[PDB]
Amino acid sequence: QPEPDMITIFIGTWNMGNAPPPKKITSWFLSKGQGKTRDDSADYIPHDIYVIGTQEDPLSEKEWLEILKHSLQEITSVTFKTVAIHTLWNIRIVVLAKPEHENRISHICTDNVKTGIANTLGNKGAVGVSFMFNGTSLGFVNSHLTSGSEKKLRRNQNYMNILRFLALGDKKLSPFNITHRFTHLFWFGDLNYRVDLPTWEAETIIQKIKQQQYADLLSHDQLLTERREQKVFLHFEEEEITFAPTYRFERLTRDKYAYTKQKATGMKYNLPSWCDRVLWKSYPLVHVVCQSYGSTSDIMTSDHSPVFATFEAGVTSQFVSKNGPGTVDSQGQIEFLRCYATLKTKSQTKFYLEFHSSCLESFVKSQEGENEEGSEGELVVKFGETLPKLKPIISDPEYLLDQHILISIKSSDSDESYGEGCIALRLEATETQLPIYTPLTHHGELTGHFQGEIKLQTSQ
Ligand SMILES: Oc1ccc(CN2CCc3ccccc3C2)cc1
Ligand SMILES: Oc1ccc(CN2CCc3ccccc3C2)cc1
Ligand SMILES: Oc1ccc(CN2CCc3ccccc3C2)cc1
Repeated sequence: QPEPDMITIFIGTWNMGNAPPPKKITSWFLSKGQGKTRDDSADYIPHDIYVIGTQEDPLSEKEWLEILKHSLQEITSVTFKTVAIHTLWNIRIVVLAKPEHENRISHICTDNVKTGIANTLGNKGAVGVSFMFNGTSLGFVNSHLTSGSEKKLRRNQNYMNILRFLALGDKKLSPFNITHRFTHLFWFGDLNYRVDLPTWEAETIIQKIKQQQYADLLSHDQLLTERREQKVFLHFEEEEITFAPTYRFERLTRDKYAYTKQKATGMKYNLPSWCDRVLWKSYPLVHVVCQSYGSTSDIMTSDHSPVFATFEAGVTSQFVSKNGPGTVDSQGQIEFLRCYATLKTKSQTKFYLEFHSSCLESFVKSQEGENEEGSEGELVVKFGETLPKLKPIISDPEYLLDQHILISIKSSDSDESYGEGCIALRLEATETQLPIYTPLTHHGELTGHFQGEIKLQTSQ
């Protein structure tokens, strides 16, 4: 059996509204309903990996796993294997995979983050799973963020707490948060961002939904506007939304949105909103294509409709050579020329770089850069030609061109990262000086840039 170079991944997010599901939920896993839906001709073709995120989930783990497995069994005639299940309060993540992948999956990690403080600690937060699939690292986050139209800034703070504190992936990547640890990271959930229009416009909104005219509503979606203004989810992608708002429905139908203020809502309006979302972030120049993004129309036990998204995702093979793993391949090298960082810092410490990659035996520390004052105030940290020559473990171009180098710029005084980024080795040419670039972030916010030239030598 050849190792795959692509897999398909199903992502589901459903806020179940504390109610048991209906007897049939197969439409969710088939990507059928409204939006970008899956072709009927693919119904019997299993995805490689199913990742199910629930919020307000009233079921036990056993009860939900039996429903999920029996659903997929009916659709595909495949008995899926449980990779991981993790629950925080009523927030849950399940990862299922084809049985043929059991030996391809390793380094399974789970974690959760509880958001907020006192009053605001005890039901919101996130759960996550990571693992390796052959040579590819995969991360998955299911978050239930703070509710309420007037709490977008709290949701943004919940996001930053989750990506700072969720401990997934390779712990050796100590300067890096989850936004840099994975070849592919999927972040989904009841993110709770709302369509920010006046309360008086509720019936106008409903009209627009009935006309399938989502444009004037999406222009006020808080997640899209906060992303455009770089307030949250920096460097994540979302597929275009072409389905109706998934919240807040009257239960047992999808014919009615329940938006008006009630004691049960804390006297808050719930204008129709796209609360339930799937976003992703993949390393540069790795294949990732969204092939469905939509909501079901026939699952009506909750005041939310389930959301689905599916992806093609590039994967690589667990490379063995005569040499690496367990030695270098003197044939291979990575050289850096004319490199500098630009930092948005008022500090004047010296800085050095660390280079982290699973193509290295271990991470490499550079010498200190030369600080220069940027013409518009910034700090320019010059490395020129001084950066180390990296010695990959395998020099075969079929391996090396698929790799990535994580970069952290650290203070010499404190050894704290001021910025993290990633460079693809998927170059247009080898043995050729070529421009490289990454933005640098810390705690998920932009802190600067790294740029220069690279020179990659492979065995070919
Ligand atoms: O080649 C690229 C360059 C920039 C982006 C990031 N995008 C750009 C547009 C946009 C609009 C609204 C909210 C977020 C974003 C983020 C993606 C690909
Ligand atoms: O107020 C200023 C006046 C001159 C410079 C010029 N330097 C020179 C070298 C260099 C190397 C790498 C990146 C940038 C630069 C810019 C910068 C700021
Ligand atoms: O450590 C170095 C890194 C890059 C360069 C080459 N470039 C970088 C950009 C720039 C901008 C403005 C004036 C000059 C330059 C010189 C030189 C030294």
